[PDB]
Amino acid sequence: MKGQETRGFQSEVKQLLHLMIHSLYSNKEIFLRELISNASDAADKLRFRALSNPDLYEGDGELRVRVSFDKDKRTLTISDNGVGMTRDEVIDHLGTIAKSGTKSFLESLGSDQAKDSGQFGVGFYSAFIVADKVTVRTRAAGEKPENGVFWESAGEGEYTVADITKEDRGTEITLHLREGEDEFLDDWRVRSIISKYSDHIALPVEIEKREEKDGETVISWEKINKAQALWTRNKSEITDEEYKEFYKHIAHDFNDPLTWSHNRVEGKQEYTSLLYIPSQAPWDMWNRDHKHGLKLYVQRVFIMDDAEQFMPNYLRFVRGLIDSSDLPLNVSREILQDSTVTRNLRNALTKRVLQMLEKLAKDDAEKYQTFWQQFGLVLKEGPAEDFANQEAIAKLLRFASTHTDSSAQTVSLEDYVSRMKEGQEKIYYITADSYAAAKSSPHLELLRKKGIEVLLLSDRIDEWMMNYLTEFDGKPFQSVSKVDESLEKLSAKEAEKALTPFIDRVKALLGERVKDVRLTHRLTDTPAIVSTDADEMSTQMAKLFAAAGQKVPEVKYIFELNPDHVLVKRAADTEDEAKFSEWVELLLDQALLAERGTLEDPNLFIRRMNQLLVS
Amino acid sequence: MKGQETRGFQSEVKQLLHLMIHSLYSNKEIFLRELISNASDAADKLRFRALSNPDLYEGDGELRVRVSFDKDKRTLTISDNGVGMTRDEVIDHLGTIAKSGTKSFLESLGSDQAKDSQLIGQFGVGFYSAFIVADKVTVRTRAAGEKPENGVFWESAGEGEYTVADITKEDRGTEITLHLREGEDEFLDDWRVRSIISKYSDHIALPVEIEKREEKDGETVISWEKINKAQALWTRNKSEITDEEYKEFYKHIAHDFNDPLTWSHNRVEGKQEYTSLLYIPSQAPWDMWNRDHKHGLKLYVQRVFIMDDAEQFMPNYLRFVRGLIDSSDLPLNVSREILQDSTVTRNLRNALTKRVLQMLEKLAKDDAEKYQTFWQQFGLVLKEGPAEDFANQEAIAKLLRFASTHTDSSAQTVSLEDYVSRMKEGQEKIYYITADSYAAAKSSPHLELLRKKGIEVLLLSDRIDEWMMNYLTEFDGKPFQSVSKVDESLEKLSAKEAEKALTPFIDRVKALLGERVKDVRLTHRLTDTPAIVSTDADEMSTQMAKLFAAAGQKVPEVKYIFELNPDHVLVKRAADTEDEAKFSEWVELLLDQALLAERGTLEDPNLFIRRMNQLLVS
Ligand SMILES: Nc1ncnc2c1ncn2[C@@H]1O[C@@H](COP(=O)(O)OP(=O)(O)O)[C@@H](O)[C@H]1O
Ligand SMILES: Nc1ncnc2c1ncn2[C@@H]1O[C@@H](COP(=O)(O)OP(=O)(O)O)[C@@H](O)[C@H]1O
Repeated sequence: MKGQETRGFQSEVKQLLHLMIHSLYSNKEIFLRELISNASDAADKLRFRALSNPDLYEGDGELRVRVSFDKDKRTLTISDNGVGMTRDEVIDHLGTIAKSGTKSFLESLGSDQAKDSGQFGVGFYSAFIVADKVTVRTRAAGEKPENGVFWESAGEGEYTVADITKEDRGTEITLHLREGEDEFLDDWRVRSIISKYSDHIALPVEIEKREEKDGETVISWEKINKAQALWTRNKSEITDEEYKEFYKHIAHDFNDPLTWSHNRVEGKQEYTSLLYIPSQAPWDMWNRDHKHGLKLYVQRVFIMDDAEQFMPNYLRFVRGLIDSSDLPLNVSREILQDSTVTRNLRNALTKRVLQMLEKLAKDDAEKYQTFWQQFGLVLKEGPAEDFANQEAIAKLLRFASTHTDSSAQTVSLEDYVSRMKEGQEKIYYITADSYAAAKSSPHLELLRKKGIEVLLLSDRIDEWMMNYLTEFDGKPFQSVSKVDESLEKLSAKEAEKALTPFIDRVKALLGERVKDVRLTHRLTDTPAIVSTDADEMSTQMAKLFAAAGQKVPEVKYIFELNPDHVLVKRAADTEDEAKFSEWVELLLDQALLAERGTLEDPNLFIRRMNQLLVS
Repeated sequence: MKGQETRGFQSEVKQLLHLMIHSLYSNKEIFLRELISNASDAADKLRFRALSNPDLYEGDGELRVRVSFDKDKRTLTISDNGVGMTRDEVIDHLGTIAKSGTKSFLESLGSDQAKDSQLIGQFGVGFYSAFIVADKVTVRTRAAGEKPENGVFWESAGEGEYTVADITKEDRGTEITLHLREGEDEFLDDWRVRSIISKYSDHIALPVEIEKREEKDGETVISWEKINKAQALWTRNKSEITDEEYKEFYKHIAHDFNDPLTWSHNRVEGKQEYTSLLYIPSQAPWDMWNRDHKHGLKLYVQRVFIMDDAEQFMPNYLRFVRGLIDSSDLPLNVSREILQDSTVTRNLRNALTKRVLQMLEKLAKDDAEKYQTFWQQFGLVLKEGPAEDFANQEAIAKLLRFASTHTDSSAQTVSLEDYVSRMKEGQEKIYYITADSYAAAKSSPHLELLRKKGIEVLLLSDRIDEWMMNYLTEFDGKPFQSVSKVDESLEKLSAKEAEKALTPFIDRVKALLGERVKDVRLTHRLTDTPAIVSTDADEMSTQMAKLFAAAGQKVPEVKYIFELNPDHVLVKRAADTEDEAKFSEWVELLLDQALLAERGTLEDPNLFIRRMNQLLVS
């Protein structure tokens, strides 16, 4: 009680209050609606101020208003851990009364309504309709605990204000009840009153429950809005069917979910989250910015159907709903996109989703396959679009490769390294327009012969993904379509040779069309085969430019020939200039079609071969 | 004045009105705001009722409220072609007074406010405001739909008694004639009235027109002048705007910075009523090919903004069209939902689609240079049209453009007209090839004969073409046929000297292959291609199969018809060889050879090659 002060006005102010407050005499019970409300606005206000300077919570997350009693000293004590008032605030609000109150009262005065008639609303001072001493202790978030404020009043023209201390933020309204009004010590009656409000109110209202049992008299706090909330009953009450049914409902889909993660986070930010992974990518999947899924609730209340915001694009299949508290109701997409809390909440959830997937892949690779069937093409965005997890994503990735004679893709990157052979340092992949070309490329035949596992990438986004996905578990990625100096020496030497003459003859004949001509011990039954390395525009990269419809960039190709194949030698020998020309030409076109895939003239190659057969 | 009747309900009602109406005495001018408003709600109400039963307009589109005078009989006549009242309506509204008026007046009564001073300028009376400056209000009105004889008359002195009578007026709406009071000559000044009304007109919903006369050209004219002018670059008619002005505009309302290739800006009076301005961009933006999101059309209502961007007034195959349409008589407050419930949408859409297509046709008459740039940018979209909007499949197909034999540039510039134009005598059909790429098209086996005789063939290389054709059936009397399907029309179409017949050969291939090819034949598709494979017979065509492939379903079985060229080396040379293994190798090489040239993306270039390998090795 330091710095005490009585501010203590007069005359028929003393009277005026014994007027208005008494006007409410018909529906006294109002004073609850009014006080409970104030406690709401308190919290939500604090919530909002905590979108920013995070430490405004001082740790304690749960915001609640608690109604307690004393059938002894006959007190009814409403208290909230809201934002609370400072000293000035106190004296300027509690100090005065209710601007809207007096106002609508005054302009009401003297009208038939006014004179001959419960129609009204005073404010905070409503309390004095059932109290004869209102005693406020409070301290406002942020302020050192010593900056508390005391406010007693008789509900006349004079109140007392004093600096106190309380090591626990919020507002403690202690009503000293009047003779007669014992009706408001019935924790029931209070309950039943407040219940009508609590479906507009913004806050947990907890009521003191003194129930005696075991001989020992316990006091619980009973939240009077239990909340019909299938994402509230913890993971040990719910049926797998219950979950399934739920997702069904809030998805307008009717297949079962493949899996779900439903958790509850206390602490920094505070929220109950439930997420599903569907089994059937809907229609909209690959259209529009419209991403749906996440329903955002605030305080077990509905805000918006659907924010794409708490989900990164490469998981825009995730359905479900997150239910925040400590996110201020009234929030909307804009407001979120201005706060940081969004950034954080997003990231956390992304973790939760990825985990949920990892586990699905441990526990039911049957179902999980069905997942990757449905969504893999989306998850393959991930690596380009959230480096912070490029690991825990890549694991989730799945591929088709050499050691699997099936279009379907089921190869884990783990499953790759696992059955890697001793000494093998790199992870090899081919990138073609189609599974076909992949499985059956010239670049394949050696590795496929030695048995080495090659990866079969047939989706256009792959030619994208790789550029970012660099290296898994210590083993970097390399591509068969790019002849390296590592495989350049993999066993083959007993009796060498040299077939220079016509290779310089091919070099001369072609000119700049191919950047180089060589032999290569890529001893596939394939005669000729064309590559490009040297940090130049790779072949599918070109096709990618084609596919986004820009000028297909020039390819610097490296013609390679197979010294151990019929047609290689047989053309190599012929000494007719016209015939030979026809032959090396047939060989190149042959290799081209096998690389550039969609050969921009299958006829032309054919026609050259036609003549080579005709004449 | 048929069926006349004087009703009145009395007492200190006669007095009560000389109370409230007189409460407004401070700001008499109010009676304008009030009447003008009523005329607004009138129109907009009618507008809304005309989202449905279309004929509610009786033709006449422009909705306006007109203030006229008479410095003679001292009348001020406000009139609207709004929705108007029926008889019951009259007696139930005009008949009584003002519910909100009396109400807020009553609960006001006896309070300090009420008592003192000119606070009496608080208790807002309604229609009856008129009697604050009138001493005789005379209403003639008839409500949309009702036969013109169901008009209603309503005179009143502004006491407790009004007269109502059935009259007739062959012109919908509400005619409020105020008989002005001694003193209040202030409201015959067409100016003062104007200047008053101007403050309102920025919330009002309607054209307010004032009677503006001048003895000019010797003669005294009466022009109706509108109060607001509207800063509206789509209002000044086509004879008051700069090509730069237009260009700048599109730029702005597109967030694009290239110039438009063309525009159509017109004004429709009549059934539905609206000023439309549309542009054809020069650069298809990013979003072009993937969004449940069209943009472009900005919908204004009464020179007011409604929504940025509707996709209901444009069909998909023109979703590049940018611009804005400005309806009147589309009821403001309308939104996508409401439109998609009305029919007016259906109609408005269709009309615009016409206007767009026309705008294009003309572009193709008057600057084929630019138009090419158009088709470069948007053709792939316009090629949806034929499958989408049968009602114009003509005026679309003309706009279509292709590459064909009688050019050898990848670029496509051939009008269908340009095709038939240089068709040869007797040639009845229009031929096309459908390949994965310009290459294959230009250089297909099916080509070489037609290309030799000189006959123009169409080179379709985009995947949607294999779609479009199925619907685009026949242009200007000449049906479409495809080279990839050997018909019995070209089957008989030059220099045939020595003739005979092979049979051991053809039947030996038939036996060797079995069911793999449905038939084996010769064909005078004579040219430097040996073997070539087709199918006809109303069976699954080749690209149709590829289309199933491309939507990723089980690639349906193709019933192929092997054909051979009796006049080519390799044809004969394999034909003669009598070794069973060698010959097998040869007919096999011939088939694989033809396959790759049809099925294009040959699902094993190696396999064909390997067969040829052996045919060269051993
Ligand atoms: N539990 C509370 N926590 C923080 N401020 C409160 C609390 N209860 C009342 N207040 C403050 O007092 C109110 C304003 O005072 P006033 O305008 O005089 O009307 P009244 O005091 O009746 O609500 C609220 O606006 C709020 O700022
Ligand atoms: N020009 C008008 N056209 C159609 N109805 C009108 C017109 N002017 C007044 N009304 C009708 O009369 C009004 C209702 O009457 P009422 O409730 O007694 O108040 P007031 O007559 O003063 O507007 C409007 O709601 C409207 O329906």
